[PDB]
Amino acid sequence: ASNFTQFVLVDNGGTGDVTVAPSNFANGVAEWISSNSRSQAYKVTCSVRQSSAQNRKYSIKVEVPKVATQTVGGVELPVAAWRSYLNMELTIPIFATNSDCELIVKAMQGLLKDGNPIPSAIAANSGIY
Amino acid sequence: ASNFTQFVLVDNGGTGDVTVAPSNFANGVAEWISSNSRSQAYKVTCSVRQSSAQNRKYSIKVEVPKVATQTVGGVELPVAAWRSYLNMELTIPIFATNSDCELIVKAMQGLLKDGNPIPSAIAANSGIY
Amino acid sequence: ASNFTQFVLVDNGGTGDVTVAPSNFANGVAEWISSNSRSQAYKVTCSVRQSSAQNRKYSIKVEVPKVATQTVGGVELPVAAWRSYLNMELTIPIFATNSDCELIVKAMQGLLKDGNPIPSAIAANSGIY
Amino acid sequence: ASNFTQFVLVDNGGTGDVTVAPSNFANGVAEWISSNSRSQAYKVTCSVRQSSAQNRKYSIKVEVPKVATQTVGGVELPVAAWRSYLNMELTIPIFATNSDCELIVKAMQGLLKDGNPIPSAIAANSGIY
Amino acid sequence: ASNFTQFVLVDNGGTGDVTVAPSNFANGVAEWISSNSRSQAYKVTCSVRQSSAQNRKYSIKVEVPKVATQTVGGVELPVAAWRSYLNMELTIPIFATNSDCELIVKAMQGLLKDGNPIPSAIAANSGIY
Amino acid sequence: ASNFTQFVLVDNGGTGDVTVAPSNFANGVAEWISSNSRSQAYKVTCSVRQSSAQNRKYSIKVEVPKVATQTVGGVELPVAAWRSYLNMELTIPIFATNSDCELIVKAMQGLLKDGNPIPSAIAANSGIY
RNA sequence: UGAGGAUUACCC
RNA sequence: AUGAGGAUUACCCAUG
RNA sequence: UGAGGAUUACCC
RNA sequence: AUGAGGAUUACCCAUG
Repeated sequence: ASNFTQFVLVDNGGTGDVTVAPSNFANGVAEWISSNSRSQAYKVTCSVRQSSAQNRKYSIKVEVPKVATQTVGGVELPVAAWRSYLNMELTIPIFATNSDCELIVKAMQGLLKDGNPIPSAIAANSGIY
Repeated sequence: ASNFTQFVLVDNGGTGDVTVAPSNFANGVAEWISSNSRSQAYKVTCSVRQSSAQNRKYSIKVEVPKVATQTVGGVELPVAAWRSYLNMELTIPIFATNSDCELIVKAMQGLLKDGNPIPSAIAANSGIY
Repeated sequence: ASNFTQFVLVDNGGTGDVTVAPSNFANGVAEWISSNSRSQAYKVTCSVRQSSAQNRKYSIKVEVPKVATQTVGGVELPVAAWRSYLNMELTIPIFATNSDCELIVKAMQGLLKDGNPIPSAIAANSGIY
Repeated sequence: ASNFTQFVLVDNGGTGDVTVAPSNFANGVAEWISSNSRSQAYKVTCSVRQSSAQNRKYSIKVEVPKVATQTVGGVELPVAAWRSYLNMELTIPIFATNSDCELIVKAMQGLLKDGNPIPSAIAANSGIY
Repeated sequence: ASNFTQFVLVDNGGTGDVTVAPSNFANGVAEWISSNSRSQAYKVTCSVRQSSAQNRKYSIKVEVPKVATQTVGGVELPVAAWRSYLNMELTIPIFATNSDCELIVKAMQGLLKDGNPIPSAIAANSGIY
Repeated sequence: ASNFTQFVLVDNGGTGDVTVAPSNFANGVAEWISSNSRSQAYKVTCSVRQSSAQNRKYSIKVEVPKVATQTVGGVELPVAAWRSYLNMELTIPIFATNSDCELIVKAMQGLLKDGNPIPSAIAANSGIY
């Protein structure tokens, strides 16, 4: 094992899939970046800490760039026009079983599944109504 | 459209699925809960707001019950030993088109996809190694 | 669904029934008013809040007007001679099941049923004795 | 008349009905309790007073036990996890005739009638949406 | 029941119609935004308040963008070249019945009906002459 | 050619229609008043001005009276029991072509079209819910 | 500028 | 939070 | 209140 | 620790 492996972050059906690979584990923050210049790369970071005596907390962050080429000083540089940031924090009691943990993972997958309320609102630039 | 509808939060293949239904809309914050007491319910809330001049931001919260050894309908204390909390914040620059927003949703689904590093660490009560 | 619907507040057997319709949900306070000028309308408001970590509290208010026409400045205005106010607050533990909640609703219905002590005292302008 | 009599608080169709009977009259505050320990009893109290020069006011309180997972006759702590509290205040201007007062009672019954918004939100552990 | 829904702001036959969907109802201010980049979106907000003892006051706001692409340093972004701002306040005494309100609404639709002096001055970059 | 003419403010079929005729165009403020007693008349005013270097700004005002008879000392006079006041400001940058202005006009007519959220809240003495 | 008020081209 | 505290009723009071 | 301004629920 | 607090995103704020 080693769950520190690369995965496809944006599955565009085999063509133009954005895959992210392990790139740093310094300070206990696991990082994954796409194969781009660091200025245009996608980024995922994960870290877990025993926040309380009875909790463990996972901090996950994803950065999705909008790439561009910018003329700075008459010279062109690979750049990100902007970035979208996902910041998630999951707090799990120490009493949670592995099957209890699997229930949390399934709830997060269902939440974001296509056609469900939230992924729909997001993709359409609206709120829930 | 009208996205404020009931959906399957935990998919257990049609039998024993957890469905979550609209339960509150006070202040534009959409809420969905499962058919349980509130101490044992699966809960989801969502809201969008323009956080600043350049960004809009979604606040999505999920509460998941510890199910192993649970007494249905019972009084289970302390509350913290029996619940997991997910808190997601998605910041999106005002320039993101619907297409841009569709890619952000894909990035979120890929991150949580089965077999990928993050949902595997979580499901196995682990960190990255 | 959407439980935010109109209902008959005063059932006068089909003729002169006072029905109340959804009219505002600003600030998370659901409101219903009868089809009258705002000065003569019946009003119902409901709001729920997690008052404690372990309670939820519902605040319900009903205003029953005694309508009149008042000559003010030589001109006649639709007005309410007076108003009767019902203020109710229900505190429910988070541990209460849906069936536990149904028991509370049945107790409130039985309390006010015709012929029972309390609705009798009220309608006769007396106390319990 | 003489309205201080026993009545059915929870109607379960003749079988398993909860009847509440007079239990105290200290200070003109009528009390009715079910046949249980006081920690598990259904309790109702009522009193009228002229709150001010223009109004009379009824204070009606109801305590309902959490029944799911209850141990009959047992010591259940904390007390707050096992009980719901209803507190109603009805303010009525001194000009209200018996007829006016009969309409106020109808407004109260309509509000709590089955299928109407409020008792449906309560029974389903919900707010308005 | 709900009136906080999607609606056609600009009716361009049945194609090129501008639809504005619910986005946020924080602090009694309902907001509606059109789809795609928030930067190029149409925006509508609305709120009511009891301005004084006898008046209720509505505040409606509409923003019509002039869609354009901004190019700076080779990096292009979707922007609104400029925006028009409509601001309206409608004061209504509490004595107005539903019939009075319907008439106020007809007066507003009449003012802006095609061919009438006001909508004709505006559509032509003109004043009254 | 002239747009300072008579027009139907309230279209009530073809009978009971409220027509407002030109009355005064002093100081760049065009005024229109309905017939009969000025005390019970509908009033519409309009003016444009270059609010800033890039903007032109329209100020429109409408008054809908509640017709009534005032009786004081036996002397009765035709009055408006009260009035509703509509006030709108429309800011338009000088870069707007005639086509841009026509779209602004369509957005205004769309907002108030029958059945849409806003004209429906108003005609019903309501807010957004 | 103001989801500031109004006896509504007034006032804060 | 509490009040058989008040109201002109989504406001105010007192106590803690 | 304002035929006060605005980068528009801000400001005067 | 908490925030439908903010960000230029493993940083900052406020409260407790």
